[PDB]
Order: sequence, then C-alpha cells, then structure tokens
Amino acid sequence: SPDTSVDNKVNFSTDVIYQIVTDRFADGDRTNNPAGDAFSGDRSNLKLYFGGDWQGIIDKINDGYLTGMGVTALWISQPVENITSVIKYSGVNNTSYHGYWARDFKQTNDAFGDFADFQNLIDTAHAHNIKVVIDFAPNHTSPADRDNPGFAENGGMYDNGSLLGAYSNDTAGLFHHNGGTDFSTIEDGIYKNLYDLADINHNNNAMDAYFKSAIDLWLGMGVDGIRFDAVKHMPFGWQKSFVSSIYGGDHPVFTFGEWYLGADQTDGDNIKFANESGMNLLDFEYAQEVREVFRDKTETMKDLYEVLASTESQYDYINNMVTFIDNHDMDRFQVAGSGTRATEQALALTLTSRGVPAIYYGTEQYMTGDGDPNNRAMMTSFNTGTTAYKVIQALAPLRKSNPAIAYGTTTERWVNNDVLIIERKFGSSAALVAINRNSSAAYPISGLLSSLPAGTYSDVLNGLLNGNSITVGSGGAVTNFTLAAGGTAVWQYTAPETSPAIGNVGPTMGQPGNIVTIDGRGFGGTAGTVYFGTTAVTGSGIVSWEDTQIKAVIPKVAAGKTGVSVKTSSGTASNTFKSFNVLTGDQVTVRFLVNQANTNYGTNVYLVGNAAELGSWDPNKAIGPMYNQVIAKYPSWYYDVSVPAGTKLDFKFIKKGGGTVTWEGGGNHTYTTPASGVGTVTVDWQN
Ligand SMILES: [Ca+2]
Ligand SMILES: [Ca+2]
Ligand SMILES: [Ca+2]
Ligand SMILES: [Ca+2]
Ligand SMILES: [Cl-]
Ligand SMILES: [Cl-]
Ligand SMILES: [Cl-]
Ligand SMILES: [Cl-]
Repeated sequence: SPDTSVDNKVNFSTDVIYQIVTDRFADGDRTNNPAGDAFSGDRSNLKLYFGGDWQGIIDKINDGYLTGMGVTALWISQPVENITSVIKYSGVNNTSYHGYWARDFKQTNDAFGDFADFQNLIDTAHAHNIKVVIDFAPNHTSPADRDNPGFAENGGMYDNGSLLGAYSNDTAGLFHHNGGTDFSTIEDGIYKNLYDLADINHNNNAMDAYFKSAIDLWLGMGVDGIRFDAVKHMPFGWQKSFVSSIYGGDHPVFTFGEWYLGADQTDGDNIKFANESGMNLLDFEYAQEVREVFRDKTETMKDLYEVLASTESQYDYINNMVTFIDNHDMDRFQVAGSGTRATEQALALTLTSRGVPAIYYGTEQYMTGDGDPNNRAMMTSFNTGTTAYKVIQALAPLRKSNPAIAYGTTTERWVNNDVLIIERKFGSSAALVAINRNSSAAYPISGLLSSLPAGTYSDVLNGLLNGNSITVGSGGAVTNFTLAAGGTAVWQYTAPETSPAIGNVGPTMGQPGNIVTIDGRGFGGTAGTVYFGTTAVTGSGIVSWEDTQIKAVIPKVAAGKTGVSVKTSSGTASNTFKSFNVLTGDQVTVRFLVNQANTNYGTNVYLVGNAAELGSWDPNKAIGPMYNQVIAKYPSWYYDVSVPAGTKLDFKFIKKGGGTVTWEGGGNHTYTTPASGVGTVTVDWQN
C-alpha cells in the first residue's frame, strides 16, 4: 500500500488530525449517558458529563461532517474506564468526563461505549480512510488522598475488573508516596503526584507488565496512534523502553506526547525527549508562536519564520512534530468579538507547514472560551459552510497529494512584519504559501522567486481568503502582484518522480528485527536496496516495496544513530533520512543508583557506559544530570534508563561541572540486565 494509505500506522505527516474531546462532540447514544449529579442536561456545569460518545463520532463520520472537511485522523479522549465518582473541587462537582482519571486500562469508559462500540468506531473510521489516535495516560490513575481513603475512589487500579490496589493501602507498592509535585524541577514532577493523581510507580514490574498488556489490547483492536499524556511527568527511560516494546511488537504505531511549553520558551529537555525517547511531541513552540503572531499580534512574521528555522535546527524528526493552534489546554484561538481571519490564516499555515497538523474540534466553528473548562464547551454547530471548514476542506487533501507539503523542506521566500511567503519542496514537487496578516493594508510583492515550474497558478483556496493567481517565469521568478489585505494563497506543483526520495522513516528508533516503514516517492515497483549506514538490506530483509513505500527489517548493525537510504533496482541513490536510532536489542528499564557521590555546588553526577544506550563512553552523551532528592537522597543519585535486555553492561559515573569532568576510579561497574521488564542496580562511587 502507498504512503498515503490509512493502513500506514507509523507515519502521519500526510494526515490531518481532528482532536475530539469525546464527551463534548456528539451524543450519539443517550442510553450510555451518566446520570444524576454526574450529568449536566442543561450544560451549565462544564465539569460534568454532557453525553458525547463514540456513536456520536461514528455518526459525524457517516453523515459527512468529518469526511467533508478532509480530516484523515481522529485523536480522541482516553477510552479506558475512569472513576465514576463525583468529586467536589472548589465548590463545583467534577467528573471524569475528560477521560484522564483511569481506573481500569483494560476496559472501556461506559459513557463513551462498550468494546463493540469502540470496534465500530475503528472500523467505520478505517472504512473512510481515517486513522484513530487515542489519548493514553499511564502516569496515574485518579485523585487520591493517602490519609483519607473515602476521597474519590482512592486512586484505585483494576485489571480487567479485579483489584490490583488503591492508594491508602498500597500493599503491592504500585504507587509513589512522595507527596504532590510543586513543578519546581523535572525530578519533582516525575516522582511525586501530578496534582492529587495517584502516581504510578513504573519501577514496579507489575506496572511495566500491566501497561504493556493494556496498550497491546487497544493496539490489537486497530488503534493507529497513541498520544501520551503528561510525558514530562514519567521517567524518560521508562517511556523509551515502553515505546521500544511497541515498535518491537505486532503493532508499531505513531506515538507523540504532550510536553507543554509557554510562549517564548524553548527547553533542552523537551528537545532531548523528542530526539531521543523514540516518541514524538506536540509542537508547542510552533503553536505558541502562531498565537502570538496571528491571535495576539504581538510578534511579526519575521519572528514566526525564526521559530520555524530554530525548531528545524533543534529537532531531529521535524516531519513528526504535531502542530496546532489551540487544544484542550489553551484558550480558544477565536477571540470573542474579533474577526475570523486570524483563525483562517493560522489554519492555512498549519495545514501547509511541516509536521502533522492537529485541529481542535470546533475551531472551524469559531468556538470561543478561555481557560479549562470554558475551552471544552459542547460542539456548537455542524455547519459545513463556514470559511474555516472550507479552508480545511481545500488544504487538508494536499498533504496526501503533494509530497512537498507532507515531507518537504521549508524555505522563506519573502518576509516583512505582516507578510510571510514560504516554500515547501520535495523532489520536483513544491508549494508556495503567502500570508498577509494585516487586515487593513495590501502589500505589493516584487522580486518573488520560487521553485515552481513556469506557468499560471490558481490559488488552491480559489480566493476564499482573498488570495490571487500568480504567473511564474522560466527561472521560477514570479510576476509582481499585490497581496490583498488579510490575503492568504497557496500555489502548488506536483510532478511524477523518477529518482527515489525519502520523506519519512517510522518509527525513528528500533532494535534489529523491527519492521520500519520508509515513505516517499520514486522508489519504483521492483525491490531494490535499503541501507542502514553503509549496510545493505536486500531480499527477505525487504518486507515490501512499492513506489511510495518500502517496509524493511532493521539489520543487525552497530547500535547508535545512523542514516537510512535506498537505492532503486536500477541503482539510483536516494537522499538520507538522518538520525535513525538503532537500539542494541529489546529494552528493559533499569534504575541506576550510585551512593556516596559528593559534589560541589554546580557539579552533577552522570552515568556513562559501553552500550549505545549508555552513551558509548562519551562524556557528552553521559546520562543525566542524575536525580538526588526523591527516590534516593544526596549524596545518593539515581536515574531510570532504557538499556538492552539480558545484556552485561560496563559502566561508570562521572561528575561534571565548572568545565571539569571527573570520572570514577577503579574498574568498571558491571551489571547483567533483566531478561524483560525492569531492574535496579546499586553501586558505590569509586574515588
Ligand atoms: Ca451518550
Ligand atoms: Ca457518508
Ligand atoms: Ca509520575
Ligand atoms: Ca515568540
Ligand atoms: Cl463500517
Ligand atoms: Cl527532496
Ligand atoms: Cl508525487
Ligand atoms: Cl520483496
């Protein structure tokens, strides 16, 4: 099947995701509605269930509302069984309508539907060429007070109906009992409770096994992607090991996490997570910047391009960035009382920009509302005639049809305070996008250059956002034109490719034996060669091969990041997909603890070792800075690390700070890791 197929679970840049808060979209089945204090019939309390469900989503697929927009993926609230108790917070009755307060990850939230309903949703979506992404929140269960078992449901965790444990009498040690985080440090936010949510202890193998089993259940039903909740609040090492187990199993899928960033914020740990965890991220840098430029109008198009350029520089897999202009955790993009062009332009940019675009339900209806839960009102209308609906309808399909949009580089062609003209390019395909955010002033555009072949190009939007046609000369030079006030236009060229071009490889990380999906153009119909670094993969190493997609088995090559490339049956070489992370083997999560490691203020302890997963003795790749406040206390340090299973590791600790790097003396520490699951190794610092 082709790169654009709904069957393609691991790569999503040809898609447009529509993010649905299930309870707030459509009530398709009144018979599963919660009742009494848990339900708001008059919708006056935005913290109770309103009744939205899976049948409702199914209905809006079948009746053409969603398909008419050209969305090709649905991202839905966590589907698992949540607590059913009503909690009074700050004078207001609250429910689990949002899906984040799980109690049994192996059963459904009955308010949304049963497993038959869920299968119908998967099957209906797939029959319409729509992928399904679920929220998954393995950080915690639900609200709990260790000292008051009667509060809520005491964070109780069930396994297909049978009790594993609750928070107050945590016999099996399933949870952390370290208080609640104050969000002051990353460590603090990982090993203490997020708000009052009973925090899962993933270093307990019972929990590693449980969550692997649970996710396998949902993936086995046909789920195409996973949006991880609160990734900043779980150990990086556990998450890396977790996704590796997905990639090495029967159901590799696209994964991405939420690591919130405010306006004007870049974060090195956020970048490391996206580059090294094996999991992708929502692109808050993009989102916040688009909001500043279009919604708040506090920064310029030059600032916008700067962020496109800096994100490109820092993230290894830029076609995996999940972009958006708002979501369940942000004020609604539409400002009440303001015009709609800001929304329409922000949508157009997102739909034509690199990555995987996501649109929050009701954006296309200009829904307003600041703060949670005002930003989660019931869908106001299913009017297919709005300008925003038509913008998405016109541009969403380009991600499937034009590989420059799906995979292409990004280049600034023209910029001033109010106007941005960018070009996407992939092989001979290109798209040129022009946006003028100024609603009162038109701008003459002169000396514009493009990679478009000669000829006249109509605006893909046909002037819906006051765009215009352009004429292109032999050298790609664009005849002078005026970009109207509020103007937005898209001009595009798609061509058959003869030379092979790789647009994406997914997943981006894997152990030998995993099957990866290589998407692009010009691979031809006859099986050729896949390369990992200089190592050729041929014959049975190639699972399947067609013009736009190749599936290949990761060869037993040296672990570490490497380039992936192809060569056609005729011997023509492709470009290289950079930074594919070859793992040593199946992973386990190991908690490393080192004792008696005293340091001066400003100096931290890091972990290094012989395996690629331990940085291959490179002090610049040393793992850390390690933690020393919660699980273990200074001068003990600890860190949870994904390492190859059933493998003898050689390792040492180092102290880095003040431009100095000091390694342990003595011989290496050694440790043979567990065959599966999780482990712990404790050693003492060697002077
Ligand atoms: Ca319902
Ligand atoms: Ca239909
Ligand atoms: Ca946690
Ligand atoms: Ca900014
Ligand atoms: Cl169906
Ligand atoms: Cl290219
Ligand atoms: Cl093409
Ligand atoms: Cl083959």
